[PDB]
Amino acid sequence: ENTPLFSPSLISPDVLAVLPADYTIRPLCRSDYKRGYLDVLRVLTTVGDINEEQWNSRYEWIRARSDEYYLLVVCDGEGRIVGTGSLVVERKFIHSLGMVGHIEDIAVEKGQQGKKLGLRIIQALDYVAEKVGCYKTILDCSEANEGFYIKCGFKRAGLEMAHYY
Amino acid sequence: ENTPLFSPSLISPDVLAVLPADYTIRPLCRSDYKRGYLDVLRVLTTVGDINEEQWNSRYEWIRARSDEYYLLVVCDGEGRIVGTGSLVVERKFIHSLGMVGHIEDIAVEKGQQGKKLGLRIIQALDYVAEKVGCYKTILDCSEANEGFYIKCGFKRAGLEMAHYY
Ligand SMILES: CC(=O)N[C@@H]1[C@@H](O)[C@H](O)[C@@H](COP(=O)(O)O)O[C@@H]1O
Ligand SMILES: CC(=O)N[C@@H]1[C@@H](O)[C@H](O)[C@@H](COP(=O)(O)O)O[C@@H]1O
Repeated sequence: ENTPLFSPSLISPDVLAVLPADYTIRPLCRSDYKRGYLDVLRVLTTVGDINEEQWNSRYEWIRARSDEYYLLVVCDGEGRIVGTGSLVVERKFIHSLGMVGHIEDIAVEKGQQGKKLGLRIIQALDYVAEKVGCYKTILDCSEANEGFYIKCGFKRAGLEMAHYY
Repeated sequence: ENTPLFSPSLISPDVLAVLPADYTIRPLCRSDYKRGYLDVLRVLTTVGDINEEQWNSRYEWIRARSDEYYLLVVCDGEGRIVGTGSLVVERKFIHSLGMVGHIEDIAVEKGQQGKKLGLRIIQALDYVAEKVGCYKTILDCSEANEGFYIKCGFKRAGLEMAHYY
């Protein structure tokens, strides 16, 4: 239930050193359903009603793929989840069988925003991607939050195109 | 060796119906190393020297994940690979445990460009993503080829940001 989704060794030591006092950044675990996890994702977009059995099923799917999916959380001093971020590592044939990190689903609870937690999440995900051998990490953002990603050390690389069903 | 990476049933019947005569669109198979596959990817970006043992290893990795990675090719009337495209299906918690299709590594050999093959590749990948239950498909492009993606029925959705290592 409390077993980390991936090795705690993958959490950037430099990030841990600079986090506000008593806050923590760590891999997701299964019991995080019960600690406010989904409620954090709701600041970002539509989540829907998900029951515990559904959470468990999808968590186990991700856990079986913990060499691809790296989901982590920021917890406050009371152990509540207040921030989320994901990295998905894509395998390619190009770049000599390279790998590309994709940052996804970045969210910080409204009352906890503007305190560098989002920056620390991005820094942690970048550390994972580099460490496992990705040649780059990419993500998509809006015009309204491009400046956040700039402050995280990302640079504009192209355009996101979409087809919704 | 010739076993398709994923079910031929996932190849859009409407796309097959409109492809130029004798051309085919079909899943990757292992023996495609020997049919010009990597040489097509070279129009898109850096590929590097990859030997057959390396190809086989990475192919098997992808094949073990054929519910995530959908790589397909266009072959000309002589069975040479002249086009490539990939779809990677990401699992989420948001959108009621939704899935997002990601189009990647789109390439058509120089002498075969401007004949709707790229359009057919995109159409085929969109069909896979919808059929397996994705709520949308996204991709990143440059300003210079945005117009191609527009002609494929994609619309601008945001900005691609990157951090290279
Ligand atoms: C860096 C980051 O947080 N990117 C996310 C992406 O991960 C998520 O899939 C999407 C959901 O938006 P949607 O509900 O309209 O698909 O929003 C943003 O693009
Ligand atoms: C739609 C499409 O074809 N997208 C590709 C992407 O799949 C690939 O990973 C990248 C490689 O570029 P890079 O060599 O600079 O990483 O180019 C384009 O963004």
